[PDB]
Amino acid sequence: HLRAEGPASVLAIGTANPENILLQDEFPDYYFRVTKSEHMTQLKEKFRKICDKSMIRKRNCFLNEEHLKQNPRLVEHEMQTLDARQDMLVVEVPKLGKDACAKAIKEWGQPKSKITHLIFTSASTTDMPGADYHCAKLLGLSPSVKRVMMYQLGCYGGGTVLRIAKDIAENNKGARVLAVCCDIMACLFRGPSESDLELLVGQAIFGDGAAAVIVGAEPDESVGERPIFELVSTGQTILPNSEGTIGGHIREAGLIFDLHKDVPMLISNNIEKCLIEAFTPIGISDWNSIFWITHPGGKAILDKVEEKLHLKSDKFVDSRHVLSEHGNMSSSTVLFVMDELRKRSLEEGKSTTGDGFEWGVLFGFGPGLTVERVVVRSVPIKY
Amino acid sequence: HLRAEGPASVLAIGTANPENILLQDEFPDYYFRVTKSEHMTQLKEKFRKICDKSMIRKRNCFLNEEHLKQNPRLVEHEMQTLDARQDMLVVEVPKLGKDACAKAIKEWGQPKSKITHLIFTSASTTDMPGADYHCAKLLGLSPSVKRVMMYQLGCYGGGTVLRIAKDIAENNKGARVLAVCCDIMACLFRGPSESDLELLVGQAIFGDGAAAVIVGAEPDESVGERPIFELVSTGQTILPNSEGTIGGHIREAGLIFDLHKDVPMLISNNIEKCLIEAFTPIGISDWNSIFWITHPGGKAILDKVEEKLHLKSDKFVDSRHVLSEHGNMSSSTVLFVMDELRKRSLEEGKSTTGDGFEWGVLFGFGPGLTVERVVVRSVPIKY
Ligand SMILES: CC(C)(COP(=O)(O)OP(=O)(O)OC[C@H]1O[C@@H](n2cnc3c(N)ncnc32)[C@H](O)[C@@H]1OP(=O)(O)O)[C@@H](O)C(=O)NCCC(=O)NCCS
Ligand SMILES: CC(C)(COP(=O)(O)OP(=O)(O)OC[C@H]1O[C@@H](n2cnc3c(N)ncnc32)[C@H](O)[C@@H]1OP(=O)(O)O)[C@@H](O)C(=O)NCCC(=O)NCCS
Repeated sequence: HLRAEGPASVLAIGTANPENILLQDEFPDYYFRVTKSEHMTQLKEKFRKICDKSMIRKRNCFLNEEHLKQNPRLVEHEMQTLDARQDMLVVEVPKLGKDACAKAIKEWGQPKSKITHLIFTSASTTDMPGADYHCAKLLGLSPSVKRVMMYQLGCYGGGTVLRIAKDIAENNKGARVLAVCCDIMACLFRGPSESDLELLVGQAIFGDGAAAVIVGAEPDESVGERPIFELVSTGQTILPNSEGTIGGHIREAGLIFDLHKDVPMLISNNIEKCLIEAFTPIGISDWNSIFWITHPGGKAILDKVEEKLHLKSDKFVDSRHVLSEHGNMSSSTVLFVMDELRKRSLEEGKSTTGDGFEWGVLFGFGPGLTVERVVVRSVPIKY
Repeated sequence: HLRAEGPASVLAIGTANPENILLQDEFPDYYFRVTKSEHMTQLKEKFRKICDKSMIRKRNCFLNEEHLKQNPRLVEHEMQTLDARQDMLVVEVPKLGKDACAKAIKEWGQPKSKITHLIFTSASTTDMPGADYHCAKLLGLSPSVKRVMMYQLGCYGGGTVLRIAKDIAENNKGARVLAVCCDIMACLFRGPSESDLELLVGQAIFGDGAAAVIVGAEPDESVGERPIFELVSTGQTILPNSEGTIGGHIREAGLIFDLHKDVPMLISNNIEKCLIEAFTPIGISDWNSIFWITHPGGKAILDKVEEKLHLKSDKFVDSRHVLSEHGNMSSSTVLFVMDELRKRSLEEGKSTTGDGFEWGVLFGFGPGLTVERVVVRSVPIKY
């Protein structure tokens, strides 16, 4: 049985979003108008302060006002609407995922018949056959591509798809793994109630997007393959004292979510143990001596991690950039951060794809409370 | 990192079912009585013929008549009932899965802290955090167990979990993978309509169960590990001219399924291609010279494959026995077949765990139409 030699690497990254944009300056007034909730004057001003403090300036969003006029049940606080949401999302999720995959394939530059495996994750929908089947068909992949469908992971799933891809690519000589994440927030959009600030936090922060990577071991430079990041080691853990703090449920009313106020403190108070476990085998203890690829679940998670570890403000630039332009897109977000990091490193004349550092860490955070961790190495930029 | 040498093997198998039983000879009268549909006299007689031809003698079934009396919306033909089904199934799916896992761990005989990974599949429910999280908590696994949650695969998923486990176990020295499938048909139970035989076929065939395996490379005989089957090679394919023939959708009314009359012919007309691809590299062309571990999706699938390939009656003994005593339990069913094969081989004095044969094939069939294939080797039974 022929296995590969040496580590799996990310060979290409592609991203996509719906064309329609929500400008955050306009969002409190838009949301309270389309939901027929203008009478809630005090709640609207509380919501404006949440949106202003979020550090999100714009979001892409497939759902538009004409969808809401065609089905006004979607603007109610709680109404049976899953079937309408699914009718949209079982089509749009694989379509936007295929758009990200086509951009990754173009960068990679190899024939699409060389793709041996396809991993697909989304928390926005579920169906049989799944988004993996439709994405493969829209791309014209081999019917014998080996698929890994992972519905309903949530915000840690960008780390999960890299962890799954690493073992496949290393155990199978010649394997080339296409891994894609895609979410569309029409699954969870609904109108306000007078007391429910938890619902409003989600309505302010979640946005739409897809991101795809090609992963393989033994890159062949002679045909034009080029590694961007090496995948070194992985971990997945459940934080102590964290039950129920991040949740998401598929219900008759749509996707219903739970977000506890303690989430930023729980991440920040546990993240040093994750780093010690990952980096002691490599001989590293200085968290300012590595690059970071961090899921921006909210501005408070980034601010509290930076403060707890005394990180320099260089580490989170790409996480803050993606947050500002796209909001929280669930699993795909950390892959947008990876793309921005390597692109900015080249634009700024840095020595490696990881802002001039050799070693780095990737983190995703989501339901459990689960932390996905990947130790990564950059590649030199040769000029 | 340190990778393992040699092939991954199944080291232990455990199974579980709800205690409540449906006798098939009584099911036409039970179903039409509890769904308040006795006025459909001609439909009930057609259903009696379907149940008599199904070659299912009994099924285990968590849903009972007292559940139906407490919530009569569950016996309507089509009614908004997903929330009530999920409220039951988010609890009962990880519970029944844990029961199968505990039996596999007892056979294996090693500390549960040696489990490094947990794979979970179910088509009956979906939630965040998932059934994998709850099953790991109920078992008391390490919080750092690496989880692989796969919701909504369907009837091919017993093959899928083996395919995922193989690459994890081979690429990581010391890895021990717990892989579990679990389905509970309360997700799809509903009352009849005057015309709809497709719905009734599913009401006659689907039953409840869970099955778990432990998979690892480099078994250690000195501490009591013993391989049962070696996992040699894997494939996943989509059959030509099969779009739409097997489907399942999560809707306000529950799990809604599609089953086309052409399914048995499509499988039988394509299965030889699958065998030639799997076995030509090994030098094998005689399909009666290997053992078979086949998902019994319905009696007609088995009948048409046997006829097409001129298989001897020995090949489908265990598939037919599991169908008789349990019905179609979705992804877990093929792992019940694997357990029965190795237990019967010991009881009947055969020389290997695969009915005296060296080489074998495992098949799962489900939405796509997708076929999962695994080439396996038996191990000797020696004294
Ligand atoms: C939402 C956020 C951007 C607001 O920033 P901020 O205004 O500087 O922070 P504050 O803590 O002052 O929150 C503003 C208001 O929102 C409320 N709020 C914030 N998070 C909340 C939650 N999870 N549930 C309920 N209310 C919440 C606060 O109680 C406060 O209201 P009050 O002043 O009436 O008490 C910030 O709290 C954040 O980034 N949170 C993390 C979001 C998260 O968990 N993301 C993961 C998604 S899976
Ligand atoms: C259901 C089954 C056990 C019935 O066996 P049988 O009675 O010997 O087979 P028949 O083909 O004569 O079918 C009996 C009746 O069921 C009907 N029927 C069978 N499969 C059907 C389907 N998929 N949709 C609608 N009606 C169906 C037949 O049309 C026939 O009714 P009719 O005489 O009024 O036309 C058999 O057809 C079977 O095993 N089918 C495969 C099930 C399957 O696809 N499983 C995969 C699950 S994902």
